Amino acid sequence: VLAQLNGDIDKVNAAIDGAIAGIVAGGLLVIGGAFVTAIGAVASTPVVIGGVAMMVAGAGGITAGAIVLHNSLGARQDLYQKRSSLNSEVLIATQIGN
Amino acid sequence: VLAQLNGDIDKVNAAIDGAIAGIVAGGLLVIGGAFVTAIGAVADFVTAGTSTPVVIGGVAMMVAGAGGITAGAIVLHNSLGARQDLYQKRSSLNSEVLIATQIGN
Amino acid sequence: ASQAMQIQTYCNSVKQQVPVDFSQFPNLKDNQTQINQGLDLAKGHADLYLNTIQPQIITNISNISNYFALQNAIPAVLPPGSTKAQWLRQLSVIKEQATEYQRLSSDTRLVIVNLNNNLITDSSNFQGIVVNLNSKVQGDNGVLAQLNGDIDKVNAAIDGAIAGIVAGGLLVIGGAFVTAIGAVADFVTAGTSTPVVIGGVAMMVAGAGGITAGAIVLHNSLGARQDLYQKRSSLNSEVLIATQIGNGYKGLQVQAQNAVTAATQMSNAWDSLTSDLGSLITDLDKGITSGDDIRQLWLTAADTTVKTVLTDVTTIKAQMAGVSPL
Amino acid sequence: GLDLAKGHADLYLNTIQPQIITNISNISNYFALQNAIPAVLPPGSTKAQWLR
Amino acid sequence: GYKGLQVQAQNAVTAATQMSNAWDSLTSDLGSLITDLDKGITSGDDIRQLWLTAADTTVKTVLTDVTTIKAQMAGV
Amino acid sequence: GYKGLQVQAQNAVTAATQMSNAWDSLTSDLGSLITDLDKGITSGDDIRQLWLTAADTTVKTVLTDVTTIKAQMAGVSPLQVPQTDTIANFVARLAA
Repeated sequence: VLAQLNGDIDKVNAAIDGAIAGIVAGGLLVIGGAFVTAIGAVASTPVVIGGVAMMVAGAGGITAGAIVLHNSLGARQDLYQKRSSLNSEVLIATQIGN
Repeated sequence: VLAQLNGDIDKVNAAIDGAIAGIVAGGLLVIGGAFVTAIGAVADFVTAGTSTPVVIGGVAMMVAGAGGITAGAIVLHNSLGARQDLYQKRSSLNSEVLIATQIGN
Repeated sequence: ASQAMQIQTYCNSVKQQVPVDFSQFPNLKDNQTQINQGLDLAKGHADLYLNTIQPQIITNISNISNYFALQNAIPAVLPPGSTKAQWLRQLSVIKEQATEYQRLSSDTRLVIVNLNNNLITDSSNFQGIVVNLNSKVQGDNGVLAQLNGDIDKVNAAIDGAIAGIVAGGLLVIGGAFVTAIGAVADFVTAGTSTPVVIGGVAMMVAGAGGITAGAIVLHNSLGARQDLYQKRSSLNSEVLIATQIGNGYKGLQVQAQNAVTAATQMSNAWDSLTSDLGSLITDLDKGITSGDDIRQLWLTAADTTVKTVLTDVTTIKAQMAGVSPL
Repeated sequence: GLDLAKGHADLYLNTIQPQIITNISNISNYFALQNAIPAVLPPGSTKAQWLR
Repeated sequence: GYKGLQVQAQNAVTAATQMSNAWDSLTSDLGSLITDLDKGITSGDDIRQLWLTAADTTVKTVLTDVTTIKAQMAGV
Repeated sequence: GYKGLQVQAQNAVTAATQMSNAWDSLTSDLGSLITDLDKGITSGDDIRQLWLTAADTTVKTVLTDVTTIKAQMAGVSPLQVPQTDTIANFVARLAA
């Protein structure tokens, strides 16, 4: 079971990674849209419209990423703890066994 | 207590991993954005003022990216310290719990 | 190696240790206080064994040993010379010698109580010093392992930036050239080679673009990585030095455990002497206050018991023999 | 809890162990007395003083 | 190296102190013996045995320990 | 090689320090014989005998000191063969 869990934990680290990328992608789109907006506020408004579309999307990915992250961290911590429990069980049975 | 500490380590490490991600993606957008900006600025004195949409999107990238590099630094200075606090606190706790069990044994 | 050489060995080892300075390692502020406090205490305990306790035990056994080396027998039948009034005085003397020698033994054992407790506290202090250091070390390896992955991920950014700079120069050298063909063809026949000049400069501007940007990004990516592996080689130092110090204190705790066993074994030897003298005192008492065959029975036993005292005395003397080497 | 444990350990080491070593001393003395009888009671000795 | 050598020096003070004191205990005991003798608490004949028992036991340890120490220091 | 040489030098130093100690004992004990012989000479009868008797004991101690030094200083050291490196091992130590 331990060796299988180790792959499982590896596998799930992709979700945590993916959600971090998401958030930063989000954050980037906001820095960008924020800049494109102040731009349009000079000149005329067609671009300001993109700007907010960009910041809205940005925040979407941050809000979605954040939820995807909470979940994926939780499902991982459940695996860690199951693992550490076995690890401790192998350790005890081995010591007692010897 | 153990799950709370484990959860904060998860958060502090996710915060740092994303800080890095910013620095990485950031630099890409900077470089990316400079290629795009050059292409637009030249296709701007070719097409009289047609392609200002792309010069803008180019500069916007570099700005994003740069903010992504500048942010990922703030966060990597204000996290490295807090991560060593949390691990030391966690190892402390494991040790002390074991000592409690040993006393019982 | 005798029981006293065991304890000496610990004493000479502990006395030579040096207070640790962890001032370059804020994570270890507390491990420093605990160590230097533990050590100062152990140093006092070690001095007192060498200055006081060992001398007292040895002195005490010397007195006891001198007396019973002479009085190595109990006259259990009235001896050819004496009368009965002065037989019963001879015996009453010895009874009182051994009553006095009994309390001294008991008071030697109570000193050994203090010594056992002193070694045990030291052994304990060192157990805890080792445990806390291991905590800290285990903490740090958690971090080191995260710092590692963290460094690998930044090496991406640096590789990217280098890739960007090299693609930059290539775009410039190649762009320059295409611009030169385009530009020289328009000069000979204006108009004909317009998308070439245009593409040439696109590439040229883009290139110096990537070069300038790439180098910025590289300067930051190197800075960021350098902070990371200097934080990393501080932990490696912190681990190494917590480990050396720690393995020193594992050693000191084993030297002190050994001494505990030795001092316990002294406790045991003195307990027997005390108890064997008890029997002597009993045998002489009943001996004195009894009649005929009865008197003799007790006094024979007392004699048998004196040989046992002598046994016990050689035991302690073996225990306190010697001057441990370096 | 620990302090009360070390209290129990201390009672063993400083009250019971010495009582056990004392018991052994008492074995030594008891056999000193047992082996002393033939010494005090030569061959032509009576049941009465064997009993005494 | 510097710290360890101040610690080594400190040890040398503590042991010098204990040795100075040992000489003191000797000179004082020898003085009491002199007083006592001078006021008839004991006789040279008393002293004579106490000094004879000493040499065969307690002094033979000091004298033993001397050639043991000279040995250690000489590597023999 | 220079590691092995510094070890040999550190043993040499220990042996030379231990020489120093034994010569210091001979020195100090002879100071004691001198002290006894003097006080004995300039003294008379029972006190003479006292000093002189110690002097005797000391002279016994002095021979100890001498037999100890003589022990440090006897012997001719045998040849030491350091097994050194061959070609097949050196060519092999490059390949790794």
